[PDB]
Amino acid sequence: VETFAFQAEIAQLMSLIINTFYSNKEIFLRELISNSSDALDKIRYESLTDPSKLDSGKELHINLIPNKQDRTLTIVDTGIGMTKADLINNLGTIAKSGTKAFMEALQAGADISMIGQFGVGFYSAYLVAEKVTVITKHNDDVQYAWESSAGGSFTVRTDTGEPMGRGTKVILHLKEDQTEYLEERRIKEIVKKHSQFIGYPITLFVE
Ligand SMILES: CC1(C)CNc2cc(O)c(C(=O)N3Cc4ccccc4C3)cc21
Repeated sequence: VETFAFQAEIAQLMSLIINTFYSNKEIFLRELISNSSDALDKIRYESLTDPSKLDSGKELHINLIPNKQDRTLTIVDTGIGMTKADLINNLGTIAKSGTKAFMEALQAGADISMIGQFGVGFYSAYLVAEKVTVITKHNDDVQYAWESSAGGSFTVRTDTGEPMGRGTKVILHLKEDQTEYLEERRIKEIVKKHSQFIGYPITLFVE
């Protein structure tokens, strides 16, 4: 288990997201789906000239899995996935150019929905989740598990769970008062409202 500190302003942004009430929390789902769509675009374009890229699975899709028993909302895609370096670099350690400006915008009264435009939309997951687990599988690399309950740090380890083929799975352990995101019609309506033009199938697993 390797522990990493978040870059100074990303940690500050996570603290702001967790400790300030924002009304429009539902946008976390749009942000997560948009990352899945970009990872799906990446593998799709690479596969055009190299069919071996899809040896790990040909279907390009997004699955949404609410689980009321464990209080988790899981977002699974079959995108390009992340290597160990992609995970540590892109999920917290390296500075994002828009972090400082986004924190100043929020302080000046900007809506939380603006997050994606500043390139830090992943962190909107902390609007609804007390803990976030990201399992990822990239071609020619092993399966990794990234995890953080915020507080300034995250962990990376080799994943020993169920193999995923290729892609990324985001497991959101929802805050006690954020259980509306486990309801089938509430998930369906946030998808129609914010992610209707995403070019990939988005399937909801009704429990
Ligand atoms: C964790 C989070 C940022 C939120 N949710 C996801 C979902 C993901 O599939 C991925 C992912 O695997 N990648 C790799 C890649 C390559 C090019 C462009 C974008 C991305 C994001 C990442 C994320």
